[PDB]
Amino acid sequence: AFLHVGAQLGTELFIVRQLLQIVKQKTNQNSVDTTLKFTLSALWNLTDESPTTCRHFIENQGLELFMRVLESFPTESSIQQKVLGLLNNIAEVQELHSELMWKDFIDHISSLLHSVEVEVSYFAAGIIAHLISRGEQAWTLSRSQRNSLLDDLHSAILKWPTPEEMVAYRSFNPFFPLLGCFTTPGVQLWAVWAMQHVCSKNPSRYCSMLIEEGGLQHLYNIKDHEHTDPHVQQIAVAILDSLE
Amino acid sequence: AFLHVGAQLGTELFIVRQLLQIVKQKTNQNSVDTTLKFTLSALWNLTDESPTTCRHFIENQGLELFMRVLESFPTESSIQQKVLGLLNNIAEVQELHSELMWKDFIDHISSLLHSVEVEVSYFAAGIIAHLISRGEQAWTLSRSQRNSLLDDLHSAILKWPTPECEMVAYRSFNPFFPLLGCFTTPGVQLWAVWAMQHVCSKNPSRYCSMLIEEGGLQHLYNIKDHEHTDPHVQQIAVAILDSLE
Repeated sequence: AFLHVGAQLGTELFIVRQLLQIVKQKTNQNSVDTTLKFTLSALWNLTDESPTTCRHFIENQGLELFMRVLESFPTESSIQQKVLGLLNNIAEVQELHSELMWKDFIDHISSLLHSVEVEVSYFAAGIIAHLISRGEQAWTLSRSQRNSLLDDLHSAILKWPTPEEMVAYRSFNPFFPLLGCFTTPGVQLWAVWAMQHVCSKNPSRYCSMLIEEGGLQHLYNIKDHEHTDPHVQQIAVAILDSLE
Repeated sequence: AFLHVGAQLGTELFIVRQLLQIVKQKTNQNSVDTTLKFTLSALWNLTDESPTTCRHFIENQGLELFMRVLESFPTESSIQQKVLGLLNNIAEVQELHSELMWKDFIDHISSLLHSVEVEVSYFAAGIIAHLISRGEQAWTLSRSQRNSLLDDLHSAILKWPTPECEMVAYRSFNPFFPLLGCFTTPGVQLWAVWAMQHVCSKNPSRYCSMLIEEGGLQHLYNIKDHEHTDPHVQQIAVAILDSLE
């Protein structure tokens, strides 16, 4: 039995709010312990593929909280990894785009994009890639930082070493729009790089998911677009032969 | 995205643990408040249709804490309802039957069967019915208490008024089906039929098609024609029936 019809959504939003309260406590106590880490995990997991949870996170000031956990633990890469990963889930949500065009937010993650901890930088790139993908007038912040950041995104991915599981997906669908941003080649480079990674270390799961969800057509579409960035085109042909 | 493949149940259980911590901090503060009531609803729904969460609850000192919650809030009817509804979910899981063979627990439940609030005693009766439905042999506690509790379960169901709103939700009637066959234990069949009639009449659009799809018509018809059956269980059975037939 349960409380009433529909009570499940109410208690998921309640759980989100209590987890955020724990995060706030821990940050206040400067206490990097196992339950803070598990709270960041649980939050990150609940935002997975749930626009509703991501909306709630925002509405309970979670973005300001996570800016503060980033400022209070600048040496804890596992922590920033969970923080930015959840924020990557949020940047995946189109109606939430305006919420992230905060100056201190974008500044902090443009800082973290240049970490050499790929575990950390991958999700900062995710955030920036999704954001820039929304187009020009959608960008309500400094036009010059948009133009800077897309180049830096491209450059920082190129420096990535091949990691030793950074991330897991149930679907590639949030990637496919990125794959078509020829105007902005770092967005694609992040997408194809992410795909190459997850396909390369758990192919049984991920190559299948990719094919079933119609990825081949998109990759291959980059292929015959004769005027694409050569870094992107190279990664995409690697991914294609992986299947083909 | 998420952390690694198949990493969701570690977080579910971490959540049950943290909700229990909230319960014990609110209890020590003697602080009936909206956070505590939300926390008890969250625990209730999480145990819904999942013997793993029930097990993790009992594993993390869940039911001693719920005992103390009952004891610290003797008049709070909504608290008691949420406590007892979780405990009813736990009473449905057969592997976990042994861990509810506890005098203090059974005493708490038998008392709350006589609440003047049917929202409370309904779940007390659910716990009692699932518990005594499992045969005399699985009752590691007293048999005198068992007999007296069947007599009281039956008598109390008949004192119940029609509730105002729907008191509870169910995704499935399957837990009830085994109780309807317990012809030897009329109170258990009585609770099961009363609960079906209640949800069916409060919310027929939801529960009538559900009850017909999961094969309830047959358990009900079996009650209808079985030669020796309790009158009241039979009355409620054919009422449920002719509200379709």
